[PDB]
Order: sequence, then C-alpha cells, then structure tokens
Amino acid sequence: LGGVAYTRRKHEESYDKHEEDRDGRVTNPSRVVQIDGDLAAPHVGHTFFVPGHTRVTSGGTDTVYSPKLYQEPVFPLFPGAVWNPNPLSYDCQIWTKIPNTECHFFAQYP
Amino acid sequence: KAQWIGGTSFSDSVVITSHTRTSMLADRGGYVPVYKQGSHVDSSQPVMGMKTPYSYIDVNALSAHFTPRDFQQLLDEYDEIKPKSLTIAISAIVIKDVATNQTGTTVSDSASGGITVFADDSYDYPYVLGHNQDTLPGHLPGENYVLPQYGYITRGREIDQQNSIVAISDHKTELFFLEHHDAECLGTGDHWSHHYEFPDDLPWRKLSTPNQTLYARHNPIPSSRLAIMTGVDNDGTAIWKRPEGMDVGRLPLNYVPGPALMMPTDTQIRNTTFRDPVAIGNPATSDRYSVAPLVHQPWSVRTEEWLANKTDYAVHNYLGGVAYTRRKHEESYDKHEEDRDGRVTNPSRVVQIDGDLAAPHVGHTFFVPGHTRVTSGGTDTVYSPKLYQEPVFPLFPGAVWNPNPLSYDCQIWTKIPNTECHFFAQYPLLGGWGVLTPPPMIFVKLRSQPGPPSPGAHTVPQSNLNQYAIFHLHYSMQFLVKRRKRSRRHNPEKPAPFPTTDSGRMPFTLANSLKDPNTPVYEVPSDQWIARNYSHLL
Amino acid sequence: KAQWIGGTSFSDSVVITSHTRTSMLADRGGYVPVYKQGSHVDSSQPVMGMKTPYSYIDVNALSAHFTPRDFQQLLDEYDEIKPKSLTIAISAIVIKDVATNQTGTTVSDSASGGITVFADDSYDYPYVLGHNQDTLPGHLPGENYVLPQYGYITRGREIDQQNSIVAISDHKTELFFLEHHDAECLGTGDHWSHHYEFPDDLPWRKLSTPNQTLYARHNPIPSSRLAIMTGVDNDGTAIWKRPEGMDVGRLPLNYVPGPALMMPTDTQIRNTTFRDPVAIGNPATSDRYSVAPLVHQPWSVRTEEWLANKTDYAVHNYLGGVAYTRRKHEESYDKHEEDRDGRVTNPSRVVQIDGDLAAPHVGHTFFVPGHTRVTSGGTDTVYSPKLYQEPVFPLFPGAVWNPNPLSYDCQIWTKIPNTECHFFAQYPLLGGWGVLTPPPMIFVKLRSQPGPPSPGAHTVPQSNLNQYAIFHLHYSMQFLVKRRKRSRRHNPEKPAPFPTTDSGRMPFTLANSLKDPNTPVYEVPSDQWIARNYSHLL
Repeated sequence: LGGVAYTRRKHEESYDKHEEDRDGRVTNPSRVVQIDGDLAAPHVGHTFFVPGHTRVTSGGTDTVYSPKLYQEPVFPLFPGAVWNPNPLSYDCQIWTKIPNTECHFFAQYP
Repeated sequence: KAQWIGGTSFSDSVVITSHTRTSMLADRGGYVPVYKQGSHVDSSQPVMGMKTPYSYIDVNALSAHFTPRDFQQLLDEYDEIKPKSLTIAISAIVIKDVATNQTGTTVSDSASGGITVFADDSYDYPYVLGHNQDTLPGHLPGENYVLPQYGYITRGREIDQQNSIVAISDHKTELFFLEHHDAECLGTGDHWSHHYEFPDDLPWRKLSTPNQTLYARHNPIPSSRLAIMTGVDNDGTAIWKRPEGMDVGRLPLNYVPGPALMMPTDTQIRNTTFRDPVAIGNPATSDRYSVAPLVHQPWSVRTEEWLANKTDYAVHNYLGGVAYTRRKHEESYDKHEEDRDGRVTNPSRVVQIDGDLAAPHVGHTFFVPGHTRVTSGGTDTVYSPKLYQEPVFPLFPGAVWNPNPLSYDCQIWTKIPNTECHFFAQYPLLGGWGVLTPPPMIFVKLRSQPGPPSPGAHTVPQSNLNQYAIFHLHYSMQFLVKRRKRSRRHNPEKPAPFPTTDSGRMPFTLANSLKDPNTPVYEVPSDQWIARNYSHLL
Repeated sequence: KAQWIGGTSFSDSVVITSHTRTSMLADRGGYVPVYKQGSHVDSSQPVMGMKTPYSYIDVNALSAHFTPRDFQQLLDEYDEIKPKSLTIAISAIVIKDVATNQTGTTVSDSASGGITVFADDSYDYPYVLGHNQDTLPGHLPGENYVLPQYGYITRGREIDQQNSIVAISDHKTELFFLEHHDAECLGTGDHWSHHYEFPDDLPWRKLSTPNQTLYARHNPIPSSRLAIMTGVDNDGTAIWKRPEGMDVGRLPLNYVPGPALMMPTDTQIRNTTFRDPVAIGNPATSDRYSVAPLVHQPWSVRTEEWLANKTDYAVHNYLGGVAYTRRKHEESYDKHEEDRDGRVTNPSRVVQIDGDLAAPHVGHTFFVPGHTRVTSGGTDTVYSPKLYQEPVFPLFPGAVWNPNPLSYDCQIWTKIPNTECHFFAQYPLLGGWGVLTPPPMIFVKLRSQPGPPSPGAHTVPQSNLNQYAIFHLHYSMQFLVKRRKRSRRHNPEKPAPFPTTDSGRMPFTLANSLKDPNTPVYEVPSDQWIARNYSHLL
C-alpha cells in the first residue's frame, strides 16, 4: 500500500479508450516488482519482541493508555544508516525539480 | 575622533545598519554563585550557576539593527537576507562617582575611572549569547541600555536524594575568572571597537513566501501515468487507480513535507494547562526538560475563521509554540513584578498566515479502513498496536521544508553547540542563523577602585567606591541581501499585511497619551512582524 | 529574424517594457468626410471631420506598457518615473483574402498582399494621439488589437443660421491624403520598426505622496515672529495677533496652494444634471465647450465618512472630474449599444485618498465679518459686489501645487498644441506628459488590390478584393526612473492601498465564471490604481 505502478498506455489502440470506466480504475499496471535482492529483506516491526511487559510504562503510562507498544510503524532514519533508493524502471522518470525551498534533505533522490 | 554613528544604507548588494546608544555599567558584585536546588514535585532542576562582575553586550536581534521602516524596506525591495558582519564600538566613556551623603546622592566625574573590556575570539568562556534572554537595547533611542550582567550555568553530579534533586558539584563544576585574561583598560576619552565577520557559509534566509502548495505542482490537465494502489478487493484483486491531474491530495509525490509534531492548537479548550509542552525526559513523574519549538513549524497559524469571513480570525497557538514578550518601553512603575511565575499577557505571537509550503497538518497516516490486518486486534499482547494516528511525523530521506521566517524580533545568530556531529544546525529552531564561530561576547566591567585601606585593623575591606560608567555603544551590522526577482506574473501581488496594533494606532510610533499625559507610549504591533512578503514559485 | 518580444526589465536607472500582440487591419473605406451639424438647443457643435482609409496605432497608456505586477513593482521600489523612449515594430505580416461565396466565407493567404506603413517625423498630419480615445491593446494578450481608423477634425466658417449651427466650410477646410507621402510597402515576411525617443526635457513625475500639509510646516514649539492683522477695533486700533506655532490655519505662509475650481462634489443631491461641468463659452444659451479637468485637482476624493469609521467611505466625485471607462475584456454580446448617449456605469474613478498637498477646499475668502465696508451694501448699483465666495481661486505668483498622479490607465503623452506661448503645458491636465514632439502617429493601411477591370463597360470600379492583414505589433517603451530615497523615519509606512475589485476577487486576474462557464472574466479594480505609494517630505 502506497506503492505505485506505471499505467500501461494504449499503443495505437483504436476505440479501446473505454473512458466509461471512471474514477481511474486501472487493470494490470506495470508493478515494478523487485525480486527481493534488496539490501535488506522486506521487514515490518521496529521492535517486535515478546518479553511481556516493558516494566517501564508496563501496564500503562500516566493513564489508561497502554504505551510504548512494541510494533512501531515507520521505522525512522537514525544517524548511522544505509539504504538504496528505488532502482530505475524502464519507465522511470528521468528528472524532477527539487522544490525551490530553503532546506531539503536527500532531495537528489526523488 | 569620536563620531556618533547612525542610519542605515541599502544597496543592491548589502544592508548596513548602525545605531549608537548611551549605555551604562552598573557596579556588579564580585563573583557570586547562584545555586537553586531542583524539585521533582515541580519541574525545577538543580542549576549551579555563576554570576560575574563582568557585563556583556547582547546586540542579537533583528529589531535592534533594523529600524521598523528599515525593516519594511528590507522586505519590499529584497529577498534572501544573510548577515555579513558586525562591528561594536565603545566610545565616549565617562565614569561618574556616586557619593552617598546625608545631604544626598551627588554624582561627579571621576577623571581616574576606567573600564576593562575584551572579547572572546577564542570562545573560551561559556557563550551566553543567542538564547533569547531579554538583554537588548530598548527600541527607543533615548532609552538607556544598561549592560546585562554575565553569568553561566555549570553542572555537577545531579542526584535524586529525595523529592528534591540537588547538585553536589563533585564534578564538572567550572569557575571562570574573567579577571584572568587579556583585556584592554579603557578610560575617559578612549575608543575601543571590535569588528567581526560572519562565515561565508551561512545560508541565505528567504524573505519571501513559497507560492505553491508542496503537493500540488503539476499540470491539472493530464492524468498521471502512475497508478496508486488504493486497496485490495475480491481477495487479492489489488485494485489500482490512476489519479487525474486535478486530484491534488491523491497524487503520488516525489518530495514529502518536513517533520511535524502535529500538536493540538486551541483544540483543547480545557482549563487544565500542560506543565511543559514537549519534553524529552526519562522520569515518569520525576523530571523533564522541554524541547519547545522541536521542529520548524508555525508557532501560531492565522487559520481564518468562516463566519462570513469573520473580521477577527481565530489565531491558533500550537503548544510548544513561542511568542516574544513585549518589553516595557520607558514604562515607569508598571514593572508589576507582583505577577509571578512569569505569566505574560498579549505577547507577540509570530502568526503565520498559512502561506506555508504545506498546510497545517496533524496525522501521519489518518485513515479509516478498519483493522490493518497485520497486528489488527493486537500484536503479541493486549496492546492494540500501529495506531493510525502517529505523532511526530518523522523526517524521511526525500523531504522538503522551510524553517521559520524571520520575525522582526527574531534573534540573529546563535552558537551551534560545540559537538561532534550536528544535523541542520545552521537553522536554529528558535531564530535566525546558527553559527560555528559567533560574534564574540564582549565583556565589560568597571575598573574596580577600592576604598581607603585600613591599617590592618578590622580586616574588612572597605566597599569599592560606588561608581558607574556611561558610554556610547556603536553597533553596526552588515547584511548581505539580494533584490527580489519578481515572479513574472500578470497579477498585482497582495503585499504582506501591514502591522496592526491592538490600539489601532500606527505601529512603531509614539502615541501621545494612554490614560496619562506624562510620557508617550511607544506602540508595537499586536503580533510579530514576519519578514515574509511576496510569493515565489517553489 | 523575427522574434516575439515581451517581458519587462527593471534596473536602478531605467524600466524597459515590451509587449507583442497580434494585430489586424480591417479594410477601411476610402476617404469619407463625416459632417455633423450642431444645434444650439442641444450642446452639439458642427464638425467637418474626415475619415481616412489609413489606420494608426495608439499605444498611449501606462496600462498598455506596464503589466499590473510590473506597475506594482514600479511603485514599491521606485519614484519619479519619466518616459525615456518608445519603439514600435510591425512584424510577421500575413495578409488573408476573404472570399465570400454561397458556400461560405473562406479566408486564404494572399502571397501578393501588402501593407503600407509610415510615420510622421514631421508632424505634418493632424496629430490624433493623446486625446484619450479608446483605441488601445486589450489588457489581455490573446485579445486581438484591431488598429483604429484614422480621422481628423477640421473647421470651416461656423455660422448660426438658425437654432442649428452648421459649418459651410468656405475656409480652413483641409484634406490630407496620406496616400501622397513617402511610405514603405510591406509584405509577408517584412519587418518594419520605428524607434523614438522622448525629449530629455520632460519632468520627473513623482510616484510618491507629499508628506506634510502645505500650510503646516514649522516648529509647533515657538510662537511666530510675525503679527497678522486680525481686524480693526475701537475705530482704528487695528489689533494685531501673533499666531502660535501650533495654529496651522492662522499662520501666515510663504507659498499659496495652486489653483482650484472649488466645484461641488455630491453636495448637490438634486436629480438635475449639469449639461456640461465647466465650459468657457460666450452664448447665454446658444453654445459652449467644456474645459473639464480645468485644473490639477483630485477628480474624486475618498473623504472618509465618520460613522464609526464607515467601512465604505463616501467617494466624492467633483463635477468636471473624469473617470476611465472600463473596457469590455473579451466580452461577447455584452456590447449593449442599446444604451445611448454614452451613459456609463461604474467607471474607474481615480479616487485620491486625500494625501494631497493641501486638503480639498472651496472658498477663496470665506469669512463672516458682515459687510466689507468697501462696496458694502452695493457698488455703484443694486449689484451686491465682492461676494466672499469666489469660485476658481486663481494662480498667484508665489504658488505651489502638484499635478494629478499617474493612474494605471493614465495616458503617457500628449502633443502640446503648436502655439506661440503656452503655460505649464508640460503637465497635461488629463494625463502624463505633454511633449512638443510626440511619438509619431504610425499610419498603416492594406495595400489596395482592385478587382478585375471592366472593359470600360459599366464604368463602376469593382470593389477592392476583400482582404485583411494580421501581424505582430512589437511595442517597447523605456522609462527613466529613480529608486525611492526613503524618508528616514522610525515608522513603518503604510503602503498605498492594494487594489479592490467590486467582485472581491483579486484584481487583474482571470475569474472562472461570472454567471457563465463560457469565458473567464478579467477583473479590474473598482477604482483607478494610483501611482502614489509612499510619503515624502515636501
């Protein structure tokens, strides 16, 4: 989810326009499937473990809220870190304009 | 040759601002520590502190250097101001002697007095400038500038002995005698100036607002050639949707917004108050320390109401936001210290108009699918995880943001802490320009004149002769600027809103009477003037 | 080498504006006179007139040269704009042939067509530019500019024969065949440009408002050293009064205001209308001709109401004032010619905000003594003379005034009539700059292609082949300007009010729909934009 796939264009395709399909439902786009040769295997849990309670904020914090839940979404960029951007699909756009803005971060990789 | 310096000069290249103000040196006591123990019940935390007989000059604000009209022209004709240099000159030193008599207090020149001034080019003393503490020249020339005393915090071993935390100071306690250092004895008729130049490495701070919403830049006419996965259907269908150009929220984008704390702004109406807005600390209730403007975000957003385009918009102040406290302008017997715990009414709130690169926003992933169907009911436990609202949307590799604009009261520089590795430190969250080598702290003190020596009789040194120095303080600062390249557009572009005073009178002017005839009330805008004036395409 | 020219360039010295617009040459009939007899019952006056097959290009307005945004920057950063030069280039000439058939109208290129263009550097033909007649390029690029036909008024012997006055034309009637003159035949693929430079003698027209009331400039602190005679007492006492500095109305002044017509502005509410506002004529009822903006005065003054600082101020329009008629922007089937006698609703009124050098004023000597005691009851007659209210306060030797500002639609130049002696002619009452040698009128016409010749059979020449030319019209104009020297003051100075549209939408922009989807409505401000932006000390 949040992935992106290039829509297959109609090649000299006559009267197949089929605009009658609305809200842009697209069948069979090019999906940019990586083979999992990735620098790191596909992964989802920041800290996944099954100790039981953390024994800090163990039952709950200052409230009924049960905090510091082991699954944390969006594992964040830390100071020591290494990654590769997405490869170049044959349909990949070549360039883009880094928005004209005061400070940007790794903007060279769209 | 002493000449009173003043006036500003705009050029296409550079802005040169100059002020001169009568200054005073009180006699500050000897080195005194101030040790305030902390308490875990409250938020207090132990500080060892030090107070020094020395006094320094903090010239750091834009308001100091740019006359309001000079700040106005700054925006009208320019963009991208970066500070170039800073000169400071003490001159016209004259040192009075305060003789206290039963007759009365009679001040008289001391031909023999002196002051002792030096600057740290080596940054070898705790650098206290740039933390936004109110020591500054009053906005009104003719308001004497009494130089702030110098002190510095130091830490010991900080132990929780009881409900109250105290610093025993068995380590890491430092004592800086500025007495022991090379300084220049000055006296009546001496001129001491110190010229300083900021790094060339400083970034250009734009004075202009971004034109376009970050996420809507594209041709509204075409459909995208990408298909976002909307969601899965019919058990594995994975339906795809090609967003049209118009669809701004739904179009996949190359560049994400900068970080955000997604804090509630006036959404809580509850009379209860946050002890501290944002604090990274590791005490459940034991202690904390704030990180207030933890990100570059509008501290306060205009957020126009809709009731028939209500004349007074509801201004939303984000918790952790910061507002400049209005100083008292030649204000006599209004000190009103009886208000304690620093409750401040009507500060300048730095209200952005939501011309922001990206609209104010709060939810990282906000959606209403129902269960994620990974960790859907709960993870390995009763804990119901991966909750859709995630606070503190994080900085990712592709990302774009703008730091806060330059308020007319914004601090000009600050010292990037001397540390091994820092990240975007050149943009201070709270102010204008982080600098590795900042303008030196210029330490000044009266040359001490002791009283008559006793014939070794009572072994109590007579107090120093009471005296104080008054002098002109020339401080000139040069800014590098670039004239605005106007977006080539056919529309007249509505200017940034002219300041507004609560009083309704013109801002930055002397009003005759506010329920007095005695002294004029200098009037500052209701909200902080923001240096963002004209749009520019991003 | 034909290149489309466009865009403006601001410099400290000079402003260079360039536009290019597809233009058209209709086929204009042969020389035709238009003789309209005058009537004394009405205000009509006989005009002999002439209409010419030639057509000329009238580029004269500021609105033509300065894009609204380019006019905005003009004021923000500049003062004292004076026009430096004017280039005009015809290029990309292409000449269609309109073939009317029962099939239909089929336009087709004519490789053989031509146009014939020349300019008057000798001013030997009636100079028709600069009278503010609506022939101009539409504000919207993409609105084709169809060149105006050329005609000229000439006078004969004008006799009152009856209720209706007619010109018998037994004298002073002139016939200008522009055919007989050196012109340059142009055709498809030809470039013709004519560069022109205004005199250096032109005055600098200030873009900034005077700061101070004319009559209050002095030190409020001292009393004057002069004594005005207030009036006589005790039969010859002649009491004198020394005005204090504060007394602004009563202090004798070195420099009087300029002339004034002291006309009523919305003080008459009566439904009756003036046939003509101001007319110097010598017929009791027989005839007149207006002098409308007879002086330099605000045509319309803002004159803020007082009802709690009423949101919509009552705008007072002085009789004899003038307002620019809003042109229809690509407006289809709204021509509405059915409204006759040129009643115009909602023109741009050139409303000054009363930042004037001297407040709006009407009475020369207004006072209430009672009798003058010279000519007190009456003079030599029943006539009661020297009436206190005197209209048309006259220009005296010591005097000071400013001409009208530069509206965004203000005409740029006009031709000072060729006459023996003229007075302040360099300031036209109605517009920007009087010039002795103005930009030449550039006369253009289709090279006429006659139809098939008859074998001398019916002796009626076939009509010319119907055809029309379309071409790019490059017109670039350079303005000399001076960057503003800001008054050195501590106040931020409130900018000139940003334009306001009746619609409330942003000015000079394309609005999607006004009760239509079909075409966008270009929106111009409710009132004329005035080039006066920032105060300056007078």
